[PDB]
Amino acid sequence: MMFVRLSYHSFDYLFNLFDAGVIDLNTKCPVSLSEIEDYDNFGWLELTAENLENVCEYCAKLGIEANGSLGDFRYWYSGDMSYHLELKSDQSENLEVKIREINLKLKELELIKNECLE
Amino acid sequence: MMFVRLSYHSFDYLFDAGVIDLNTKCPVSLSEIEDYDNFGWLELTAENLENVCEYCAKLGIEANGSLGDFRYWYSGDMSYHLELKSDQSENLEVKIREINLKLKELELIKNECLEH
Repeated sequence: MMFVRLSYHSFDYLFNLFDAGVIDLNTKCPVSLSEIEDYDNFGWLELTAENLENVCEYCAKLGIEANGSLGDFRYWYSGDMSYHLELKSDQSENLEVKIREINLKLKELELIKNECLE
Repeated sequence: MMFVRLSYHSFDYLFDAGVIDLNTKCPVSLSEIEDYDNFGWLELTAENLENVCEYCAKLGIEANGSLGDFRYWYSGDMSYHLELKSDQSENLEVKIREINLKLKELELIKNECLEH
Protein backbone atom coordinates (compact mmCIF):
# COMPACT_ATOMS: atom_id res chain seq x y z
CA MET A 1 0.00 0.00 0.00
CA MET A 2 1.69 3.23 -1.10
CA PHE A 3 1.11 6.46 0.78
CA VAL A 4 1.60 10.08 0.55
CA ARG A 5 1.83 12.84 3.17
CA LEU A 6 1.89 16.57 2.83
CA SER A 7 3.83 18.58 5.40
CA TYR A 8 4.17 22.24 6.19
CA HIS A 9 7.04 24.00 7.95
CA SER A 10 8.22 27.54 8.37
CA PHE A 11 10.06 29.72 10.79
CA ASP A 12 8.71 32.96 12.24
CA TYR A 13 11.68 35.14 13.16
CA LEU A 14 9.34 37.70 14.93
CA PHE A 15 8.16 35.09 17.47
CA ASN A 16 11.27 32.82 17.19
CA LEU A 17 8.87 29.93 16.38
CA PHE A 18 9.09 26.82 14.24
CA ASP A 19 5.61 26.29 12.82
CA ALA A 20 5.22 22.77 11.34
CA GLY A 21 2.69 19.93 10.96
CA VAL A 22 0.70 17.98 8.35
CA ILE A 23 -2.03 19.04 5.96
CA ASP A 24 -4.74 16.37 5.92
CA LEU A 25 -5.03 15.43 2.24
CA ASN A 26 -8.82 14.66 2.60
CA THR A 27 -10.08 17.72 4.52
CA LYS A 28 -7.13 19.93 3.40
CA CYS A 29 -6.99 21.17 7.02
CA PRO A 30 -3.54 21.87 8.50
CA VAL A 31 -2.68 20.13 11.78
CA SER A 32 0.09 21.48 13.95
CA LEU A 33 2.78 19.45 15.67
CA SER A 34 1.42 20.41 19.09
CA GLU A 35 -1.80 18.47 18.23
CA ILE A 36 -0.02 15.34 16.84
CA GLU A 37 0.82 12.49 19.20
CA ASP A 38 2.42 9.82 16.99
CA TYR A 39 3.91 11.97 14.23
CA ASP A 40 5.53 9.42 11.98
CA ASN A 41 2.17 7.59 11.60
CA PHE A 42 -0.06 10.62 11.22
CA GLY A 43 -1.73 12.12 8.16
CA TRP A 44 -0.80 9.54 5.52
CA LEU A 45 -3.19 8.96 2.64
CA GLU A 46 -3.41 5.67 0.69
CA LEU A 47 -2.31 6.47 -2.84
CA THR A 48 -4.65 5.05 -5.49
CA ALA A 49 -4.82 5.09 -9.26
CA GLU A 50 -7.77 7.53 -9.00
CA ASN A 51 -6.63 9.98 -6.26
CA LEU A 52 -3.04 10.38 -7.67
CA GLU A 53 -4.16 13.08 -10.04
CA ASN A 54 -6.04 14.91 -7.27
CA VAL A 55 -3.08 14.82 -4.89
CA CYS A 56 -0.73 16.16 -7.59
CA GLU A 57 -3.17 18.93 -8.49
CA TYR A 58 -3.50 20.15 -4.95
CA CYS A 59 0.31 20.05 -4.40
CA ALA A 60 0.79 22.12 -7.59
CA LYS A 61 -1.66 24.69 -6.09
CA LEU A 62 0.74 24.97 -3.15
CA GLY A 63 3.73 25.40 -5.56
CA ILE A 64 5.14 21.92 -5.19
CA GLU A 65 7.24 21.05 -8.18
CA ALA A 66 8.82 18.01 -9.76
CA ASN A 67 11.97 16.98 -7.87
CA GLY A 68 14.34 16.22 -10.84
CA SER A 69 15.11 12.72 -9.50
CA LEU A 70 15.79 10.00 -12.02
CA GLY A 71 16.03 7.61 -9.08
CA ASP A 72 14.33 7.03 -5.73
CA PHE A 73 14.18 10.52 -4.13
CA ARG A 74 10.62 10.48 -2.72
CA TYR A 75 10.25 14.11 -1.69
CA TRP A 76 8.82 17.14 -3.46
CA TYR A 77 9.26 20.64 -2.07
CA SER A 78 7.33 23.82 -2.78
CA GLY A 79 9.29 26.73 -4.30
CA ASP A 80 8.83 28.85 -1.12
CA MET A 81 9.92 25.77 0.99
CA SER A 82 6.77 26.09 3.14
CA TYR A 83 5.41 22.61 2.17
CA HIS A 84 6.60 19.29 0.98
CA LEU A 85 5.15 15.99 -0.15
CA GLU A 86 6.50 12.57 0.78
CA LEU A 87 5.82 9.23 -0.85
CA LYS A 88 6.30 5.90 1.08
CA SER A 89 5.72 2.17 0.51
CA ASP A 90 4.98 0.08 3.66
CA GLN A 91 6.38 -3.11 2.03
CA SER A 92 9.58 -1.79 0.44
CA GLU A 93 8.32 -1.51 -3.19
CA ASN A 94 10.63 0.10 -5.83
CA LEU A 95 9.11 3.62 -5.91
CA GLU A 96 11.07 4.75 -9.00
CA VAL A 97 7.94 4.20 -11.19
CA LYS A 98 5.56 6.16 -8.90
CA ILE A 99 8.17 8.90 -8.52
CA ARG A 100 8.42 9.16 -12.32
CA GLU A 101 4.63 9.36 -12.59
CA ILE A 102 4.42 12.08 -9.93
CA ASN A 103 7.21 14.13 -11.49
CA LEU A 104 5.61 13.93 -14.97
CA LYS A 105 2.27 15.11 -13.60
CA LEU A 106 3.71 17.90 -11.41
CA LYS A 107 5.78 19.06 -14.32
CA GLU A 108 2.69 19.02 -16.60
CA LEU A 109 0.80 21.01 -14.01
CA GLU A 110 3.63 23.55 -13.77
CA LEU A 111 3.57 24.13 -17.56
CA ILE A 112 -0.21 24.51 -17.61
CA LYS A 113 0.15 27.35 -15.03
CA ASN A 114 2.91 29.01 -17.15
CA GLU A 115 0.73 28.69 -20.33
CA CYS A 116 -2.44 29.95 -18.49
CA LEU A 117 -0.88 33.49 -18.55
CA GLU A 118 -2.95 34.99 -21.47
CA MET B 1 21.40 2.31 17.64
CA MET B 2 20.49 5.92 16.93
CA PHE B 3 21.62 7.77 13.80
CA VAL B 4 21.36 11.28 12.44
CA ARG B 5 21.56 12.77 8.96
CA LEU B 6 21.84 16.29 7.68
CA SER B 7 19.99 17.09 4.43
CA TYR B 8 19.92 20.17 2.25
CA HIS B 9 17.14 21.31 -0.05
CA SER B 10 16.98 24.62 -1.85
CA PHE B 11 15.53 26.46 -4.88
CA ASP B 12 17.71 29.61 -5.15
CA TYR B 13 20.27 28.98 -8.01
CA LEU B 14 15.79 25.43 -9.86
CA PHE B 15 15.58 22.79 -7.09
CA ASP B 16 18.57 20.91 -5.67
CA ALA B 17 18.91 18.67 -2.62
CA GLY B 18 21.22 16.14 -1.05
CA VAL B 19 22.93 14.99 2.10
CA ILE B 20 25.82 16.58 3.95
CA ASP B 21 28.31 14.02 5.29
CA LEU B 22 28.62 14.80 8.98
CA ASN B 23 32.33 13.81 9.13
CA THR B 24 33.68 15.49 6.02
CA LYS B 25 31.11 18.31 6.06
CA CYS B 26 30.99 17.74 2.29
CA PRO B 27 27.71 18.04 0.24
CA VAL B 28 26.46 15.12 -1.96
CA SER B 29 23.74 15.73 -4.58
CA LEU B 30 20.71 13.51 -5.44
CA SER B 31 22.27 13.04 -8.89
CA GLU B 32 25.13 11.13 -7.22
CA ILE B 33 23.15 8.94 -4.74
CA GLU B 34 21.84 5.46 -5.61
CA ASP B 35 19.93 4.36 -2.53
CA TYR B 36 18.99 7.77 -1.12
CA ASP B 37 17.13 6.48 1.90
CA ASN B 38 20.12 4.52 3.18
CA PHE B 39 22.64 7.21 2.37
CA GLY B 40 24.62 9.55 4.62
CA TRP B 41 23.58 8.36 8.12
CA LEU B 42 25.95 8.83 11.04
CA GLU B 43 25.76 6.85 14.27
CA LEU B 44 24.95 9.11 17.18
CA THR B 45 26.96 8.71 20.38
CA ALA B 46 27.62 10.69 23.57
CA GLU B 47 31.00 11.52 21.91
CA ASN B 48 29.74 13.17 18.66
CA LEU B 49 26.35 14.57 19.83
CA GLU B 50 27.90 17.84 20.83
CA ASN B 51 29.86 18.26 17.54
CA VAL B 52 26.76 17.51 15.46
CA CYS B 53 24.63 20.08 17.26
CA GLU B 54 27.40 22.74 16.99
CA TYR B 55 27.64 22.28 13.19
CA CYS B 56 23.82 22.26 12.83
CA ALA B 57 23.72 25.54 14.87
CA LYS B 58 26.37 26.89 12.43
CA LEU B 59 23.76 26.40 9.70
CA GLY B 60 20.95 28.08 11.70
CA ILE B 61 19.27 24.80 12.74
CA GLU B 62 17.26 25.50 15.92
CA ALA B 63 15.13 23.53 18.39
CA ASN B 64 11.95 22.14 16.84
CA GLY B 65 9.59 23.18 19.70
CA SER B 66 8.37 19.59 19.97
CA LEU B 67 7.25 18.30 23.37
CA GLY B 68 6.99 14.81 21.81
CA ASP B 69 8.24 12.64 18.99
CA PHE B 70 9.10 15.07 16.15
CA ARG B 71 12.56 13.85 15.07
CA TYR B 72 13.40 16.61 12.55
CA TRP B 73 15.10 20.00 12.89
CA TYR B 74 15.01 22.64 10.15
CA SER B 75 17.22 25.74 9.59
CA GLY B 76 15.42 29.12 9.74
CA ASP B 77 15.90 29.67 5.97
CA MET B 78 14.72 26.02 5.48
CA SER B 79 17.96 25.17 3.53
CA TYR B 80 18.84 22.28 5.79
CA HIS B 81 17.29 19.84 8.17
CA LEU B 82 18.62 17.26 10.60
CA GLU B 83 16.88 13.91 11.10
CA LEU B 84 17.22 11.43 13.97
CA LYS B 85 16.25 7.75 13.68
CA SER B 86 16.64 4.45 15.51
CA ASP B 87 17.22 1.14 13.68
CA GLN B 88 15.67 -0.77 16.66
CA SER B 89 12.50 1.33 17.16
CA GLU B 90 14.13 2.97 20.27
CA ASN B 91 11.89 5.66 21.84
CA LEU B 92 13.43 8.99 20.73
CA GLU B 93 11.67 11.51 22.95
CA VAL B 94 14.55 11.88 25.36
CA LYS B 95 17.21 12.20 22.66
CA ILE B 96 15.02 14.78 20.94
CA ARG B 97 14.90 16.75 24.22
CA GLU B 98 18.71 16.60 24.46
CA ILE B 99 19.15 17.85 20.94
CA ASN B 100 16.58 20.60 21.43
CA LEU B 101 18.25 21.52 24.71
CA LYS B 102 21.71 21.69 23.08
CA LEU B 103 20.53 23.75 20.10
CA LYS B 104 18.90 26.26 22.55
CA GLU B 105 22.05 26.53 24.70
CA LEU B 106 23.93 27.22 21.43
CA GLU B 107 21.34 29.84 20.42
CA LEU B 108 21.61 31.58 23.83
CA ILE B 109 25.40 31.56 23.51
CA LYS B 110 25.08 33.12 20.03
CA ASN B 111 22.71 35.84 21.34
CA GLU B 112 25.18 36.69 24.17
CA CYS B 113 28.05 37.11 21.68
CA LEU B 114 25.62 39.46 19.85
CA GLU B 115 25.88 42.06 22.72
CA HIS B 116 29.51 43.08 22.09
